[PDB]
Amino acid sequence: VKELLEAGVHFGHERKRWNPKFARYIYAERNGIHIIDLQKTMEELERTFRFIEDLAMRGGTILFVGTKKQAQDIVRMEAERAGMPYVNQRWLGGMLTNFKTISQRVHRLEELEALFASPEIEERPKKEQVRLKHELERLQKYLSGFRLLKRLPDAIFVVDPTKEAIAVREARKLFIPVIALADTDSDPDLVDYIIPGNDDAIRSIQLILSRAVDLIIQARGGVVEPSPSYA
RNA sequence: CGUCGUCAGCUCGUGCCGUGAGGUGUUGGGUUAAGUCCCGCAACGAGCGCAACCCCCGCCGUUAGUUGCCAGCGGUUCGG
Ligand SMILES: [Mg+2]
Ligand SMILES: [Mg+2]
Ligand SMILES: [Mg+2]
Ligand SMILES: [Mg+2]
Ligand SMILES: [Mg+2]
Ligand SMILES: [Mg+2]
Ligand SMILES: [Mg+2]
Ligand SMILES: [Mg+2]
Ligand SMILES: [Mg+2]
Repeated sequence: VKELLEAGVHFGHERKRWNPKFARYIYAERNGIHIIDLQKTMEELERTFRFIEDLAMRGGTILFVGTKKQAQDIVRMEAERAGMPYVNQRWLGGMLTNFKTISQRVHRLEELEALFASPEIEERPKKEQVRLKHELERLQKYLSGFRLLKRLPDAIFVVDPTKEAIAVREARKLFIPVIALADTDSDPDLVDYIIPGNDDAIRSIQLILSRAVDLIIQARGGVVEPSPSYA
Protein backbone atom coordinates (compact mmCIF):
# COMPACT_ATOMS: atom_id res chain seq x y z
CA VAL A 1 0.00 0.00 0.00
CA LYS A 2 2.18 2.82 1.30
CA GLU A 3 5.64 1.69 0.10
CA LEU A 4 8.05 4.40 1.34
CA LEU A 5 6.08 7.35 -0.10
CA GLU A 6 5.71 8.62 3.49
CA ALA A 7 9.07 10.42 3.54
CA GLY A 8 8.32 12.61 0.52
CA VAL A 9 5.28 14.19 2.16
CA HIS A 10 6.16 14.07 5.86
CA PHE A 11 8.31 12.74 8.65
CA GLY A 12 6.80 14.32 11.77
CA HIS A 13 6.28 17.60 13.57
CA GLU A 14 6.42 19.49 16.88
CA ARG A 15 9.39 20.59 19.01
CA LYS A 16 10.10 20.22 22.77
CA ARG A 17 6.39 20.70 23.50
CA TRP A 18 5.94 16.92 23.34
CA ASN A 19 4.12 14.20 25.24
CA PRO A 20 6.77 11.80 26.63
CA LYS A 21 4.44 8.82 26.14
CA PHE A 22 5.04 9.31 22.39
CA ALA A 23 8.73 8.42 22.86
CA ARG A 24 8.19 4.91 21.51
CA TYR A 25 7.58 6.42 18.04
CA ILE A 26 10.32 9.08 17.98
CA TYR A 27 13.74 8.65 16.35
CA ALA A 28 15.75 11.85 16.82
CA GLU A 29 15.55 15.59 17.46
CA ARG A 30 17.49 17.38 14.72
CA ASN A 31 16.21 20.94 14.20
CA GLY A 32 14.51 20.93 17.61
CA ILE A 33 11.48 18.96 16.43
CA HIS A 34 10.87 15.22 16.79
CA ILE A 35 11.27 12.96 13.75
CA ILE A 36 8.80 10.07 13.83
CA ASP A 37 10.26 6.60 13.26
CA LEU A 38 8.90 5.70 9.84
CA GLN A 39 9.32 1.93 10.26
CA LYS A 40 7.09 2.10 13.33
CA THR A 41 4.71 4.15 11.20
CA MET A 42 4.58 1.35 8.62
CA GLU A 43 4.19 -1.37 11.27
CA GLU A 44 1.29 0.50 12.87
CA LEU A 45 -0.18 1.30 9.45
CA GLU A 46 -0.37 -2.39 8.54
CA ARG A 47 -2.39 -3.15 11.68
CA THR A 48 -4.60 -0.07 11.32
CA PHE A 49 -5.40 -0.74 7.66
CA ARG A 50 -6.06 -4.41 8.42
CA PHE A 51 -8.58 -3.41 11.09
CA ILE A 52 -10.14 -0.84 8.73
CA GLU A 53 -10.48 -3.40 5.94
CA ASP A 54 -11.98 -5.99 8.29
CA LEU A 55 -14.51 -3.44 9.55
CA ALA A 56 -15.43 -2.22 6.06
CA MET A 57 -15.94 -5.82 4.91
CA ARG A 58 -18.66 -6.46 7.50
CA GLY A 59 -20.62 -3.33 6.54
CA GLY A 60 -19.83 -1.20 9.58
CA THR A 61 -19.56 2.57 9.43
CA ILE A 62 -16.61 4.83 10.26
CA LEU A 63 -17.09 8.40 11.51
CA PHE A 64 -14.37 10.65 10.10
CA VAL A 65 -13.72 13.51 12.52
CA GLY A 66 -11.49 16.49 11.80
CA THR A 67 -12.01 20.20 12.44
CA LYS A 68 -8.62 21.90 12.09
CA LYS A 69 -8.10 24.54 9.43
CA GLN A 70 -5.81 22.11 7.56
CA ALA A 71 -8.49 19.43 7.21
CA GLN A 72 -11.86 21.14 6.64
CA ASP A 73 -11.57 20.14 2.96
CA ILE A 74 -9.59 16.88 2.94
CA VAL A 75 -11.91 15.24 5.47
CA ARG A 76 -15.06 16.24 3.60
CA MET A 77 -14.03 14.91 0.18
CA GLU A 78 -12.40 11.77 1.59
CA ALA A 79 -15.46 10.88 3.69
CA GLU A 80 -17.88 11.69 0.86
CA ARG A 81 -15.94 9.45 -1.52
CA ALA A 82 -16.97 6.45 0.60
CA GLY A 83 -20.47 7.76 1.36
CA MET A 84 -19.47 7.87 5.02
CA PRO A 85 -20.47 10.19 7.89
CA TYR A 86 -18.09 12.94 8.93
CA VAL A 87 -17.71 15.89 11.30
CA ASN A 88 -15.86 18.80 9.76
CA GLN A 89 -16.66 22.15 11.40
CA ARG A 90 -17.22 21.70 15.14
CA TRP A 91 -17.69 18.72 17.43
CA LEU A 92 -20.92 19.34 19.33
CA GLY A 93 -20.47 18.07 22.88
CA GLY A 94 -22.50 14.91 23.23
CA MET A 95 -22.56 14.05 19.52
CA LEU A 96 -22.18 10.40 20.60
CA THR A 97 -23.11 10.20 24.30
CA ASN A 98 -26.26 12.25 23.57
CA PHE A 99 -26.82 10.76 20.12
CA LYS A 100 -30.62 10.62 20.44
CA THR A 101 -31.03 14.25 21.55
CA ILE A 102 -28.54 15.57 18.98
CA SER A 103 -29.99 13.43 16.17
CA GLN A 104 -33.37 14.93 17.02
CA ARG A 105 -31.96 18.01 15.26
CA VAL A 106 -31.39 16.26 11.93
CA HIS A 107 -35.12 15.49 11.95
CA ARG A 108 -35.70 19.25 12.04
CA LEU A 109 -33.07 19.66 9.32
CA GLU A 110 -34.84 17.24 6.97
CA GLU A 111 -38.25 18.71 7.87
CA LEU A 112 -36.97 22.15 6.86
CA GLU A 113 -35.62 20.61 3.64
CA ALA A 114 -39.19 19.65 2.69
CA LEU A 115 -40.54 23.05 3.82
CA PHE A 116 -38.69 25.50 1.55
CA ALA A 117 -39.57 23.67 -1.67
CA SER A 118 -41.84 25.48 -4.12
CA PRO A 119 -44.88 23.07 -4.06
CA GLU A 120 -46.38 23.34 -0.59
CA ILE A 121 -46.05 26.68 1.23
CA GLU A 122 -44.66 30.18 0.69
CA GLU A 123 -47.27 32.11 2.73
CA ARG A 124 -45.30 32.30 5.98
CA PRO A 125 -44.61 35.80 7.35
CA LYS A 126 -41.27 37.06 6.09
CA LYS A 127 -39.76 37.52 9.56
CA GLU A 128 -40.67 33.93 10.43
CA GLN A 129 -39.22 33.01 7.03
CA VAL A 130 -35.88 34.58 7.94
CA ARG A 131 -35.96 32.88 11.35
CA LEU A 132 -36.46 29.48 9.72
CA LYS A 133 -33.78 30.23 7.11
CA HIS A 134 -31.28 31.12 9.86
CA GLU A 135 -32.18 27.85 11.58
CA LEU A 136 -31.76 25.92 8.32
CA GLU A 137 -28.37 27.52 7.63
CA ARG A 138 -27.08 26.61 11.09
CA LEU A 139 -28.43 23.05 10.88
CA GLN A 140 -26.84 22.54 7.45
CA LYS A 141 -23.54 24.02 8.62
CA TYR A 142 -23.23 21.76 11.66
CA LEU A 143 -25.05 18.56 10.63
CA SER A 144 -24.30 18.11 6.91
CA GLY A 145 -22.03 15.12 7.54
CA PHE A 146 -23.72 13.92 10.72
CA ARG A 147 -26.92 13.29 8.73
CA LEU A 148 -25.57 10.01 7.32
CA LEU A 149 -25.44 8.57 10.86
CA LYS A 150 -28.47 6.40 11.58
CA ARG A 151 -26.96 4.67 14.65
CA LEU A 152 -23.87 4.83 16.82
CA PRO A 153 -20.85 4.07 14.60
CA ASP A 154 -18.39 1.18 14.83
CA ALA A 155 -15.26 3.37 14.77
CA ILE A 156 -14.26 7.03 14.65
CA PHE A 157 -11.42 8.28 12.44
CA VAL A 158 -9.80 11.32 14.06
CA VAL A 159 -7.04 13.37 12.45
CA ASP A 160 -5.76 14.96 15.70
CA PRO A 161 -6.66 13.38 19.06
CA THR A 162 -5.03 16.13 21.15
CA LYS A 163 -7.15 18.77 19.42
CA GLU A 164 -10.19 16.47 19.48
CA ALA A 165 -9.99 15.06 23.01
CA ILE A 166 -13.76 15.45 23.55
CA ALA A 167 -14.59 13.16 20.62
CA VAL A 168 -12.01 10.62 21.82
CA ARG A 169 -13.48 10.79 25.33
CA GLU A 170 -16.99 10.15 24.02
CA ALA A 171 -15.77 7.25 21.88
CA ARG A 172 -13.75 5.60 24.66
CA LYS A 173 -16.67 5.95 27.09
CA LEU A 174 -19.01 4.18 24.64
CA PHE A 175 -16.46 1.42 23.82
CA ILE A 176 -16.21 2.57 20.19
CA PRO A 177 -12.69 1.98 18.77
CA VAL A 178 -10.80 5.14 17.83
CA ILE A 179 -8.30 5.47 14.97
CA ALA A 180 -6.06 8.53 15.01
CA LEU A 181 -3.34 10.33 13.13
CA ALA A 182 -1.14 11.80 15.85
CA ASP A 183 2.01 13.90 16.07
CA THR A 184 4.48 13.99 18.97
CA ASP A 185 2.21 16.05 21.28
CA SER A 186 -0.38 13.27 21.60
CA ASP A 187 -1.36 10.61 24.13
CA PRO A 188 -1.26 7.16 22.45
CA ASP A 189 -3.00 5.24 25.26
CA LEU A 190 -6.40 6.74 24.39
CA VAL A 191 -5.96 5.67 20.73
CA ASP A 192 -6.66 2.03 19.93
CA TYR A 193 -5.22 2.03 16.38
CA ILE A 194 -2.49 4.66 16.07
CA ILE A 195 -0.75 5.95 12.97
CA PRO A 196 2.30 7.96 14.12
CA GLY A 197 2.35 10.62 11.42
CA ASN A 198 2.26 14.37 10.99
CA ASP A 199 -1.30 15.71 11.20
CA ASP A 200 -0.63 19.43 10.72
CA ALA A 201 0.68 19.30 7.13
CA ILE A 202 -1.77 19.15 4.24
CA ARG A 203 -0.07 16.43 2.20
CA SER A 204 0.37 13.99 5.10
CA ILE A 205 -3.34 14.11 5.97
CA GLN A 206 -4.22 13.91 2.28
CA LEU A 207 -2.11 10.80 1.70
CA ILE A 208 -3.26 8.95 4.81
CA LEU A 209 -6.97 9.72 4.45
CA SER A 210 -7.03 9.18 0.68
CA ARG A 211 -5.35 5.78 0.82
CA ALA A 212 -7.49 4.72 3.79
CA VAL A 213 -10.63 5.55 1.82
CA ASP A 214 -9.20 3.71 -1.20
CA LEU A 215 -8.95 0.62 0.99
CA ILE A 216 -12.53 1.15 2.21
CA ILE A 217 -13.73 1.49 -1.40
CA GLN A 218 -11.90 -1.71 -2.31
CA ALA A 219 -13.54 -3.49 0.63
CA ARG A 220 -16.95 -3.03 -1.06
CA GLY A 221 -16.20 -4.24 -4.59
CA GLY A 222 -15.03 -1.33 -6.72
CA VAL A 223 -12.10 0.81 -7.77
CA VAL A 224 -12.68 4.57 -8.06
CA GLU A 225 -9.46 6.10 -9.37
CA PRO A 226 -9.41 9.90 -9.00
CA SER A 227 -9.11 11.73 -5.70
CA PRO A 228 -9.04 15.51 -5.20
CA SER A 229 -5.34 16.38 -4.87
CA TYR A 230 -4.57 20.02 -4.06
CA ALA A 231 -1.01 21.35 -4.01
C1' C B 1 -56.28 42.46 45.46
C1' G B 2 -51.61 45.48 46.70
C1' U B 3 -46.09 45.17 46.30
C1' C B 4 -40.99 44.26 44.73
C1' G B 5 -41.82 45.27 39.21
C1' U B 6 -43.68 46.08 32.60
C1' C B 7 -38.22 45.12 36.45
C1' A B 8 -35.43 41.08 32.61
C1' G B 9 -35.72 37.63 34.79
C1' C B 10 -37.06 32.29 36.58
C1' U B 11 -36.45 27.34 35.09
C1' C B 12 -36.60 22.31 32.60
C1' G B 13 -35.28 17.44 29.59
C1' U B 14 -31.14 14.66 28.04
C1' G B 15 -25.73 14.93 27.94
C1' C B 16 -21.18 16.26 30.45
C1' C B 17 -18.06 17.94 35.14
C1' G B 18 -17.89 17.37 40.68
C1' U B 19 -17.44 12.24 46.61
C1' G B 20 -21.30 16.00 47.46
C1' A B 21 -24.23 20.55 48.09
C1' G B 22 -24.01 21.98 43.10
C1' G B 23 -22.16 23.52 38.23
C1' U B 24 -22.66 23.88 32.76
C1' G B 25 -26.44 25.40 29.42
C1' U B 26 -27.71 31.02 31.37
C1' U B 27 -20.40 32.42 31.33
C1' G B 28 -17.06 35.82 27.19
C1' G B 29 -17.35 39.62 22.96
C1' G B 30 -20.83 43.07 20.10
C1' U B 31 -26.05 44.87 20.28
C1' U B 32 -31.12 45.89 22.18
C1' A B 33 -36.36 48.84 25.59
C1' A B 34 -35.81 43.52 26.40
C1' G B 35 -32.34 36.04 28.58
C1' U B 36 -33.70 41.22 21.88
C1' C B 37 -30.60 39.36 18.36
C1' C B 38 -25.62 37.96 16.39
C1' C B 39 -20.63 35.49 17.25
C1' G B 40 -17.90 32.10 20.21
C1' C B 41 -18.39 27.77 23.55
C1' A B 42 -19.50 20.35 26.57
C1' A B 43 -23.39 21.43 25.36
C1' C B 44 -27.90 20.39 22.35
C1' G B 45 -32.78 21.91 22.73
C1' A B 46 -37.22 23.45 25.26
C1' G B 47 -40.95 26.16 28.72
C1' C B 48 -42.83 30.47 31.67
C1' G B 49 -41.73 35.53 31.05
C1' C B 50 -39.97 39.89 26.54
C1' A B 51 -42.00 40.81 21.73
C1' A B 52 -46.36 39.67 18.55
C1' C B 53 -51.62 38.26 18.18
C1' C B 54 -56.48 42.56 20.63
C1' C B 55 -58.37 48.10 21.47
C1' C B 56 -57.96 53.72 20.67
C1' C B 57 -55.51 57.80 17.89
C1' G B 58 -52.91 59.54 13.17
C1' C B 59 -53.32 58.77 6.24
C1' C B 60 -56.22 56.58 2.36
C1' G B 61 -59.92 53.14 -0.14
C1' U B 62 -64.92 50.08 -0.74
C1' U B 63 -69.83 49.33 1.02
C1' A B 64 -73.84 52.67 2.33
C1' G B 65 -76.79 58.22 3.11
C1' U B 66 -81.05 58.90 7.95
C1' U B 67 -82.61 61.61 12.22
C1' G B 68 -76.12 63.08 9.12
C1' C B 69 -74.03 66.89 5.63
C1' C B 70 -75.00 70.94 1.72
C1' A B 71 -70.09 71.55 -3.38
C1' G B 72 -73.16 72.56 -7.94
C1' C B 73 -78.98 73.77 -9.42
C1' G B 74 -83.97 75.89 -8.60
C1' G B 75 -87.18 77.97 -5.01
C1' U B 76 -87.21 80.79 -0.05
C1' U B 77 -91.24 83.72 5.31
C1' C B 78 -83.91 84.02 5.03
C1' G B 79 -83.28 77.96 9.33
C1' G B 80 -80.95 72.82 4.61
MG1 LIG C 1 -16.97 11.34 30.19
MG1 LIG D 1 -36.12 40.18 40.06
MG1 LIG E 1 -29.09 19.39 33.72
MG1 LIG F 1 -19.35 12.46 40.49
MG1 LIG G 1 -30.30 33.76 35.54
MG1 LIG H 1 -26.50 28.72 36.54
MG1 LIG I 1 -39.68 45.23 29.39
MG1 LIG J 1 -35.79 34.76 24.87
MG1 LIG K 1 -46.48 41.61 25.70
